[PDB]
Amino acid sequence: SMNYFVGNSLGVNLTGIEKAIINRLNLFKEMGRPAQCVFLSWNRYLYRNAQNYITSSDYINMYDFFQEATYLERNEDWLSYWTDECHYTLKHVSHDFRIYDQERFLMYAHFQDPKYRILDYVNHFDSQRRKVKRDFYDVRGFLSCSRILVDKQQTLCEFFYNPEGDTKLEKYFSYPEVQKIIVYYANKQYFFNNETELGAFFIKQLYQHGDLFFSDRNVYTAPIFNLTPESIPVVAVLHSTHIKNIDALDSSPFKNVYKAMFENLSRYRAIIVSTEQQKLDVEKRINHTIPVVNIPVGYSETIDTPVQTLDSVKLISVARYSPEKQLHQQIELIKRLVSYVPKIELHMYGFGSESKKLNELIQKYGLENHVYLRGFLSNLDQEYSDAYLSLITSNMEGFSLALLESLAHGVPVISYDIKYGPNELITSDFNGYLITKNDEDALFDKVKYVIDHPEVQQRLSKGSLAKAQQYSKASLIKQWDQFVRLILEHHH
Amino acid sequence: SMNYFVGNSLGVNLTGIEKAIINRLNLFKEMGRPAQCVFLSWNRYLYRNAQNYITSSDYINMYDFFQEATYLERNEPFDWLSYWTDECHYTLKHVENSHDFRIYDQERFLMYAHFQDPKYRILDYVNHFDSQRRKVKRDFYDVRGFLSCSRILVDKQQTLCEFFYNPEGDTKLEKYFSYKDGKPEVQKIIVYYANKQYFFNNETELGAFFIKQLYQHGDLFFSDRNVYTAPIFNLTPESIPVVAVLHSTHIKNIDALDSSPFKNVYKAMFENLSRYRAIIVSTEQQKLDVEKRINHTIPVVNIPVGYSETIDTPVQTLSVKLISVARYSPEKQLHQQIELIKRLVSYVPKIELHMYGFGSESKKLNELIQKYGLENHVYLRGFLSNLDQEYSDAYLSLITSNMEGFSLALLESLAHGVPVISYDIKYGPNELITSDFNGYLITKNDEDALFDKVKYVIDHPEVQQRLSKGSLAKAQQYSKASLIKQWDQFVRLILEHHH
Repeated sequence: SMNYFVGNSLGVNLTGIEKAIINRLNLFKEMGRPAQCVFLSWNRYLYRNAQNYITSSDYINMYDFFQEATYLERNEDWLSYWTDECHYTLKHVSHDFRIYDQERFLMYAHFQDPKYRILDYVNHFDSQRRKVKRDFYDVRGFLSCSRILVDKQQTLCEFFYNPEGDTKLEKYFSYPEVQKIIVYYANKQYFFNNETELGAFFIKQLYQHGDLFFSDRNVYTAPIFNLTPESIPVVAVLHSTHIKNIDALDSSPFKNVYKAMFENLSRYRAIIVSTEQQKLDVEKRINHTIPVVNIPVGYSETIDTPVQTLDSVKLISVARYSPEKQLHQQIELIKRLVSYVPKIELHMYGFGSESKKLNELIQKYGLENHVYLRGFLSNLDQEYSDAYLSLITSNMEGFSLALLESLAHGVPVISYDIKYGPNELITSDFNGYLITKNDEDALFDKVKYVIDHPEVQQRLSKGSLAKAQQYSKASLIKQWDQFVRLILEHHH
Repeated sequence: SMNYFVGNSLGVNLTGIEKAIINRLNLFKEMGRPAQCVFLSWNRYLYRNAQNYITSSDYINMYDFFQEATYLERNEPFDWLSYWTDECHYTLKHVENSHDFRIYDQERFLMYAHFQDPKYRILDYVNHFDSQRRKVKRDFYDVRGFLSCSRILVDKQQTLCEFFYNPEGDTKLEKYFSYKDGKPEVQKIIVYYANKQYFFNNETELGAFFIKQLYQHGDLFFSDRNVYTAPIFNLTPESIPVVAVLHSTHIKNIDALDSSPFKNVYKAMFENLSRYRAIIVSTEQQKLDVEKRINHTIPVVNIPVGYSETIDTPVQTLSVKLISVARYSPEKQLHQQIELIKRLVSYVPKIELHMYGFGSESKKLNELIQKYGLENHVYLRGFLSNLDQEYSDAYLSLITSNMEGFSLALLESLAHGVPVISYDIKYGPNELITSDFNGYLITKNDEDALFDKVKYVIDHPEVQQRLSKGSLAKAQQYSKASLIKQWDQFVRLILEHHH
């Protein structure tokens, strides 16, 4: 029996949902439940993005599936084919080419690498130089889709191929949205009006009695699941706040990405959220129509670096440089503290729009020896060892993997008491303090208190380690194990 | 070594060129030289049209060739209807007054199917529709059973591109179209051949590629549909020998031998004469004209386009029955034959004129017959495929045309012993008529001389008998065996010179 985690794709830079899905996959393998990520969009680069995270046997993409290119890995010279075997002439432009048959312009080629061992696309031209067809190659090397062009380079139809070149899907467009999909599957032909219907057909082919689906990218996956039979069990996963305005719990509309789910609640066996605090809110809002269960979206890995080698007082913030994170407040906090703590430092690890504003605010206060915008760091392990405490000054949060990591490194945290995440991970006077939202005077008081009393910081450090031990991998595994078993048990 | 007779296709009703190519194939087969008809146009009925006349191994069609369907015959019958209902679970709604079906998946309209036969055994096409009932694709089926071509539509069912498949469904050719003067015109052709891709701008270049794939040293090509085949051969190397075959007068204006432009259909051949090893024409008379016109730059040879079978049927069982075997078209001037009977009936009222053929002029000829009171004397017999019983009591054939070509019909009536009086017009009458031997040649449009000569033969049955015997003897010069000998000698000499 398989557990399927249904998102949409994998970007160059993984998103929160994409990381959550791969993480949940790893957890399931570890505990001995089979699991696979399920992807939907056509993405001829998907194998390239999966590479550093997940193996090809750990995912099924919908187009791969019908193109008979699932579980397929990279193929092992185009320029030697076009010259030595085909006798064409190539005039470089980029990593591009014009392919001529003697004097005749035939094709425009585009590669990725300067080794020109990975073909991207090839445009075809008629006798009047009209672009008639574009051939799109998969990073694994096979020809994946040819697009037929009309009028002012408008998409008329597209043909999708298996690696041997057989046509497996056809799409027909009017102005450009799909009006028709043809699929060659199981030795016959299937017809669909749109990609949502194609999605539901895919889900029905995947399912065998006993499997469980999770709906993770709900703006795409809920409409698909809404067209599949109720005998196919699926759980909805919310990775963010469920309503547009968190202060109108009862009346706020559901977020657009969650509408199709919440408007068909009876289709879902349960809803998963990351925090008890969110579970209680969602339960109330939906009048307990279906179960809601809190399962953390990550766990505390075992520590492999030195911990709490203190000496400079190092404050840290691990947060995207975004408005909601209200990072200027921490710069203000440092402006106040530095007169009491001359060797204080604040390191802020993240990225986003607020970079310029924040850096200029540092220049304005002369705090360039005290506050550092560190940018994004892949590995933060070395940064926590001398970290005295973490700061959260956000107006809104989600379950923080970063917070769990720093708590695992013994770094206590002072945070505003906003939904969702801090209440889950912080018990005041245990592993840190929760501060009234936007109360910057109380923030200053607690931060200064922990700095003034290193024995308080040490004790809050021991609480941090204990808080992290509560969210261990094994505790997380056991929550998922019992959830899946109980969901399936009730379905059948 | 193979001889290839390159025409375009075969219709349900064979044209003169198509007949000439099949006749030539049968002579080469009897002779023992390998021969094959070569066809160019995409025609998914071609196997059906060919079945009455040649075998599958007797021809190579260009599209069949690249579709890996050359020499393929008819598949076992397939009941698409049971496939669509029992296996696919579709709903089939018959269209009344048709062999058609609308095909549904529940409430969703998917497909419109057209069958050739009312037994629904020959699927012809299936149209596909999108969610807005737009017709986006047409699947065209070969009569042999396989899906031959899918046509992609745009806008108001205009042809954008076409994909051609082998019988297993692999794409072997692609064609892209742009419109001109309201019609689709090829702008690009892609061909999957020899594990490669080949690119062309038009059907002439594809044809030229196809000729090059067929040729091996020793082979010989005949260009029979020169409006298409000469532009093809002009794109092939002079190492490939080709003979141009003319099937009609070579110039627009027969009365300006030296200076008339060539007919449009022959223009590409005559403008590249050095490409061709020889020209074949049907009559000695045309040979002399063409030789003179091209200043003997390449050999010109006359070989008749068909042959005569000796007749076992009753012959000349002689009412005075005049006959005309002629399409009802203005060039034949059949109204003059009405005028002849109008004059003649006074002198023998037992006369009859039977006119075998069809065409636009039939109304006008009926009017004249009624006008002259000739309804019991002149008959428009329509088309008759077999004429053999009609020849047995025929006194005399008439030709009043202002232009002609070599006539297999006249050859057949001479084999049945029917003598002939004809205007002396090019081409054909001088080939098949020797004055006072099997008939008479009359100055063109001299109706009075026509009257006098016809009356003379009616008045002298012993002359009719003499001319009838000359007709038998004349026809026997065009025997199967004489034609074979001509073809054998020609091919021998052409190959020797080329090599």
